Amino acid sequence: GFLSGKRILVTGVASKLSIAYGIAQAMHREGAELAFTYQNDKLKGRVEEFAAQLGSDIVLQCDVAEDASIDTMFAELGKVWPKFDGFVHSIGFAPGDQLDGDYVNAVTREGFKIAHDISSYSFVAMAKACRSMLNPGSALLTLSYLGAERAIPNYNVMGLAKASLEANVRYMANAMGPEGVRVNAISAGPIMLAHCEAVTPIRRTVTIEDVGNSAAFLCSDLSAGISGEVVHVDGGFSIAAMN
Amino acid sequence: GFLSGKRILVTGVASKLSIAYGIAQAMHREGAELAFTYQNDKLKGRVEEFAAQLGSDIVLQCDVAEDASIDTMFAELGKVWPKFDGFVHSIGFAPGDQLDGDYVNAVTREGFKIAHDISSYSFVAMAKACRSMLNPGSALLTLSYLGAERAIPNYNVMGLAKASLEANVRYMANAMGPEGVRVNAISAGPIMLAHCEAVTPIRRTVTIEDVGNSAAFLCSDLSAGISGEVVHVDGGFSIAAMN
Amino acid sequence: GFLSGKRILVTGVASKLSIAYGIAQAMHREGAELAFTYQNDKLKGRVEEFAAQLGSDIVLQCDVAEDASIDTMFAELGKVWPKFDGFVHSIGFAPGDQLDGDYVNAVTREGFKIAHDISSYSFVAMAKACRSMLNPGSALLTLSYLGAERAIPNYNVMGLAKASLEANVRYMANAMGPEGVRVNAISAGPIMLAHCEAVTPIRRTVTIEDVGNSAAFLCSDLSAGISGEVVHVDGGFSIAAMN
Amino acid sequence: GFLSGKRILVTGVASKLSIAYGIAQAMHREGAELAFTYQNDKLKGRVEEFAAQLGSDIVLQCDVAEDASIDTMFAELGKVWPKFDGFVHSIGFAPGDQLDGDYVNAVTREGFKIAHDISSYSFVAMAKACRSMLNPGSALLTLSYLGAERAIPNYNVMGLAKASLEANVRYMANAMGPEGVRVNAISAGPIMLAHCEAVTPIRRTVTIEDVGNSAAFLCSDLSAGISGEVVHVDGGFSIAAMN
Ligand SMILES: NC(=O)c1ccc[n+]([C@@H]2O[C@H](COP(=O)([O-])OP(=O)(O)OC[C@H]3O[C@@H](n4cnc5c(N)ncnc54)[C@H](O)[C@@H]3O)[C@@H](O)[C@H]2O)c1
Ligand SMILES: NC(=O)c1ccc[n+]([C@@H]2O[C@H](COP(=O)([O-])OP(=O)(O)OC[C@H]3O[C@@H](n4cnc5c(N)ncnc54)[C@H](O)[C@@H]3O)[C@@H](O)[C@H]2O)c1
Ligand SMILES: NC(=O)c1ccc[n+]([C@@H]2O[C@H](COP(=O)([O-])OP(=O)(O)OC[C@H]3O[C@@H](n4cnc5c(N)ncnc54)[C@H](O)[C@@H]3O)[C@@H](O)[C@H]2O)c1
Ligand SMILES: NC(=O)c1ccc[n+]([C@@H]2O[C@H](COP(=O)([O-])OP(=O)(O)OC[C@H]3O[C@@H](n4cnc5c(N)ncnc54)[C@H](O)[C@@H]3O)[C@@H](O)[C@H]2O)c1
Ligand SMILES: CC(=O)N(C)Cc1cc(C(=O)N(C)Cc2cc3ccccc3n2C)ccc1N
Ligand SMILES: CC(=O)N(C)Cc1cc(C(=O)N(C)Cc2cc3ccccc3n2C)ccc1N
Ligand SMILES: CC(=O)N(C)Cc1cc(C(=O)N(C)Cc2cc3ccccc3n2C)ccc1N
Ligand SMILES: CC(=O)N(C)Cc1cc(C(=O)N(C)Cc2cc3ccccc3n2C)ccc1N
Repeated sequence: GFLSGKRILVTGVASKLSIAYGIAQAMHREGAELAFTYQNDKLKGRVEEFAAQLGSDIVLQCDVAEDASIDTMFAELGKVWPKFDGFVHSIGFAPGDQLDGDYVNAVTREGFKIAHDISSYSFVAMAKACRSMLNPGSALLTLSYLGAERAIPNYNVMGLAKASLEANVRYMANAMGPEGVRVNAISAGPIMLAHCEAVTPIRRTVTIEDVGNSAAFLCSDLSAGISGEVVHVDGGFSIAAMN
Repeated sequence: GFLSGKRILVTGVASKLSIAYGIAQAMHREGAELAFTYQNDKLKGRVEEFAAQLGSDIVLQCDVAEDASIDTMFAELGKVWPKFDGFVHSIGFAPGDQLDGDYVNAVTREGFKIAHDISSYSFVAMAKACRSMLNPGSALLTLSYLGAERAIPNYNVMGLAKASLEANVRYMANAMGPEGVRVNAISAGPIMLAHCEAVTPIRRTVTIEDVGNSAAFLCSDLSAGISGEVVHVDGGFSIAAMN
Repeated sequence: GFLSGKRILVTGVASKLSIAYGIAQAMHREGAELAFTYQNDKLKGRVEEFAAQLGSDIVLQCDVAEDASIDTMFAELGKVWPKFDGFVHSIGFAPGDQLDGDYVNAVTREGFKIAHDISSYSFVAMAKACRSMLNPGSALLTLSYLGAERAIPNYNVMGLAKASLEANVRYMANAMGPEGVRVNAISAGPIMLAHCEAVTPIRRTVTIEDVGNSAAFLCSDLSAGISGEVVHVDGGFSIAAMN
Repeated sequence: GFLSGKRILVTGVASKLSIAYGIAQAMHREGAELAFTYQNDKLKGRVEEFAAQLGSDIVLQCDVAEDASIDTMFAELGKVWPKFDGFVHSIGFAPGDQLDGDYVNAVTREGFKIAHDISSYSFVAMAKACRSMLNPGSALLTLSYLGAERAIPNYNVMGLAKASLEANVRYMANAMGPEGVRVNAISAGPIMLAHCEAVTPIRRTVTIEDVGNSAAFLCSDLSAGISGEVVHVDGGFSIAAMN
């Protein structure tokens, strides 16, 4: 497969419907060796089942709000993977009240803080901690959403976190690039669904399978000439207007 | 002038070199009535002197790091300007260690938090705090930089905060528009300089005059059709390549 | 006014509904001295009447499809304005059959040629023809539309010509900048309308007044730091999504 | 391979160094069945040798300036490929005088015409002619360059043609999307080379091999969720500033 011999860490697998599940699925098909992290114990047994299926034994706990937690997970990972080739950032979050209604009235200092810390910072937080472990030719991937670029109703402060994150992807790529590391993002279509379906050129919303293959590609040597790019896997929805 | 009839609040004056000082002058020259803010004891005496030269005596303190400092300042403002036409938000901050060297090695969870808190959240926190006081036809303005769109060396976490900020401009613009408020941004060229003067289409870096003139317009009714935009006042530096 | 001292050439007036008519008025209100152009016999009498109301009597013919029509018009201009401060290029054209239906089935090799020739090449062809006559501090302005950046139904080949046009603005801006000329563009909202009024942040389509006010500024020294930019005067319609 | 069973037409193979050569190379490796076109007789024997190597027998003549020529080639192609799955547009052109020196002085009406017709129009010209032959799941690919988005010295009018072409890619995708056709572009880094090498994050220019794999991916079902996107395969050069 095109990921044959790559050891990739996969974050964010919460369920079978998770974009991370669709992404691991594809990296696996393409011969990548996977490892997974889980936020808390609620999800341990589940993530362990998913990993077993995708052939890995590496299921490490990791809460991205704690620097120390991230450090710890990279120590355990290190016991089996002294060197690896990148990870998949598929973490995002904001307190619920934040995401409904008028942005200006919904947003709060604490809400803004959490949204940027979990959704934007965690990406560089992890990069920072596994930087010396990464093999040349490694690639880091994160997921963004059109809300970073356009004002979308209800997405509110999650839109700023994603803008921050897309900038993160350009600064990380410029910093890590020289040492053989590429970093990009995939702005996925919504996985309202009806409207998108009708107004999207391909006339259908993407699936974690569509996003999965783009993720696999981007993390593989096939995309070697690509770094710092936010690739839209939304079926073209953002390029059309007034359809 | 084209701002006569406008009561506008100007933040961020720290010196005669400050951008808001150039904005203040221009808004004053065009007929505006201004209110000023100073961050602390250190800057108070300096802001009061300029407000006097500009005919204003509305000089209030405001630490955007405190929601209470914000509410209280707008409460003192209501006592003199029950309603006004918008404010210029020319505040930005990142801890010393942040803007130096390899982005990834420099950035820290807290340097990140502070940079976003002060440079980005402070914008919406202020509109949040004064929404009711705004008149239809009101325009809010912020200041950003190219590092939001591109990875500029050493700008590091500030670039990410400028991205969150430009995203904030869109979401705020979209939410407030219905009540008669427009929200824009000026991505000003750096007021490196020699490289910019050599490669900028107009062949010179921009001045606080250039920036002030544009801010004055973005806050006047002359720009009634412009909302949610990030206007580049950098002499065309960003639209050139390998000059 | 902010344009007093400016001698500016205005093209594209065909009626009181025309965009250049709104631009002309505003540039006149601000102190500008204007020269006008009409495309043909049909429009002559109409342009001459407005020029009279605006205090001008410099009404010259110009078919941008002919390099000779251009040279000759600028030759008659030199006889009254040996030098001037820029011109507004508000010309655009695509053969009937083009802007109707499936883009791919509509577009023809010649509809393409004409659309690009008149809507895009005519911009640089005019600056080419009057370069020597320009004063430092001179600003050139064109009009574009969102269909350049996004695929709008029925806009078809015109979208492609607007893209070539916006690209023309950058290249012209970069080449001419050193001599004191700035070159910008206004991407105006459509002067469909009901959909736009409902989804536009300011909740109303923009007027030729809104557009004129912005053009007047983009052609004044107040915008000295803005060159090679495409300013969106569409009430923020383009920065919103799924409103 | 991921192109197993795809029949793709490849335009623009002029030499071993041609981006089209690097692209066919990769589609071949991935199991695609190729067919090639050649501009004129000068290149027939050569293109026939390249094709033989990549396992095809289909070497059709095609001059994109002639509608009739394009039609003819699709008739011959049709004899062997009644249905196929897309083509690779790797054609670009402008008269030489156009590409050196000051844009404004270099550009001409005829030069502009040719550059847009050959570089931009030909893409839709071909699409138009094979539209009923294309199989659902087909994909069309073209090559663009950063000159479309930034003002690059000497690229002059080629920059406008590419802007036109990038818009073409969005209008074609929106029109053909509903019938199961995706259309995208790859903005390739320069294949000055020294400067790019030093300022590009990956610290090296891309190769036709890097561009080749991205082309293969984009034309394969792996990229199914992608249409109307211009993907930058430039090693991140355009995302960084002032390195
Ligand atoms: N659903 C979509 O349409 C869509 C589209 C584009 C982008 N995105 C982004 O893709 C990413 C994946 O989203 P998803 O749709 O799979 O949703 P999800 O809820 O399945 O995954 C988000 C992940 O974030 C994790 N998480 C939250 N806080 C964490 C923390 N403190 N530490 C570690 N993990 C934490 C959760 O465990 C979860 O695994 C998200 O960031 C999302 O915004 C989603
Ligand atoms: N001058 C430039 O080159 C340039 C270029 C592009 C963008 N900018 C932006 O312009 C804005 C001002 O820059 P400048 O050069 O005029 O700055 P300056 O250093 O003269 O002023 C910065 C202001 O920010 C304020 N500030 C910081 N923390 C604050 C807080 N806690 N509470 C209230 N105020 C706070 C200070 O009081 C200060 O007056 C910033 O957002 C900056 O990022 C400046
Ligand atoms: N009104 C809108 O909704 C709108 C919105 C966005 C962009 N635009 C752009 O604004 C510009 C004018 O549009 P409008 O609605 O004011 O137009 P209008 O129809 O009132 O005027 C168009 C002008 O183009 C001129 N023209 C065409 N071919 C020409 C040629 N051969 N020589 C000289 N002149 C030529 C005509 O003389 C005419 O005056 C165009 O570029 C258009 O694409 C208009
Ligand atoms: N060289 C680069 O760095 C680079 C980077 C990005 C994009 N591009 C674009 O990639 C495409 C491929 O370029 P290349 O570098 O392989 O150069 P090339 O000269 O090898 O290929 C361009 C092709 O255009 C063809 N052509 C010209 N006129 C034609 C016509 N009338 N009909 C049919 N074919 C015609 C030539 O036969 C040639 O095969 C070009 O459009 C180029 O602008 C090049
Ligand atoms: C609690 C939590 O972990 N959060 C919030 C993270 C999170 C964010 C998204 C998202 O980024 N999306 C584009 C979907 C989405 C969420 C949403 C909320 C309001 C409006 C639109 C919305 N869209 C499209 C998707 C899944 C997800 N788990
Ligand atoms: C400590 C602090 O209060 N900060 C950071 C706020 C602040 C930021 C800027 C800025 O946003 N600019 C583009 C200049 C600038 C800063 C900078 C840092 C590193 C590299 C380039 C840089 N440029 C152009 C300018 C003035 C200023 N007071
Ligand atoms: C024949 C001709 O002289 N043409 C085309 C020039 C021309 C173009 C526009 C335009 O560029 N606009 C965005 C409106 C517009 C035209 C259009 C066509 C189809 C769909 C939407 C459309 N919109 C918004 C407006 C006026 C006008 N005179
Ligand atoms: C005659 C002909 O067939 N033409 C012009 C098409 C053509 C264009 C390009 C190109 O689009 N490039 C980015 C390279 C390139 C050409 C060029 C010219 C001037 C400046 C930079 C330049 N770059 C980067 C490359 C190859 C090529 N054959």
